Amino acid sequence: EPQRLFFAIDLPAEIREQIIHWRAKHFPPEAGRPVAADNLHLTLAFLGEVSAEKEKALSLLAGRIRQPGFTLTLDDAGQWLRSRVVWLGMRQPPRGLIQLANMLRSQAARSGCFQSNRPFHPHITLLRDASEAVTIPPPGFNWSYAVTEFTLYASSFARGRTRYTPLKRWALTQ
Ligand SMILES: Nc1ncnc2c1ncn2[C@@H]1O[C@H](CO)[C@@H](OP(=O)(O)O)[C@H]1O
Repeated sequence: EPQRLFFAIDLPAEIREQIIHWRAKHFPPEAGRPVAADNLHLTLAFLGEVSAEKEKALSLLAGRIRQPGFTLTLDDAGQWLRSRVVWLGMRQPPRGLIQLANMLRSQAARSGCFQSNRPFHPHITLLRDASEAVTIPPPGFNWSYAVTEFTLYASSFARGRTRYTPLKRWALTQ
């Protein structure tokens, strides 16, 4: 059956907990719709609706990826008014993050995946449906962790929440 899929990098439990606390402190409920703590992630490549045959092809392509791990330090926060999101990010993302995304984006495009032809802006979405031009505080201190793997996720909606289901993970070769 066709599953809406995407590749993502996840955050350690402690940092996610620090983020939702920082968010609740600086952003009122009317600033946007809050992303659940377990849904905090950094999307590497969106694939759109993809079937089992093509999912299997894309997984194989992901398995041939050979790339060392890298460190993410979240020193940047902002707001995209047109896309209507409040985001967390990195001013100077490591080349590894850029390399990994580009490797995965070019693999989906050569498999026949829906294309946006938009630049890759590594970010972690905190608020959705943000309309008003609120004010963005700097992120918390020392939101920095080592990236050890990336995951292929399935997107679904179950009883009033958005749910991401992990399917497969690939480690980065250190
Ligand atoms: N049709 C589409 N085209 C481009 N990007 C899309 C999309 N549908 C969803 N997205 C985006 O891919 C991520 C899915 O976890 C989300 O990004 P973020 O979670 O905000 O980083 C969607 O906004």
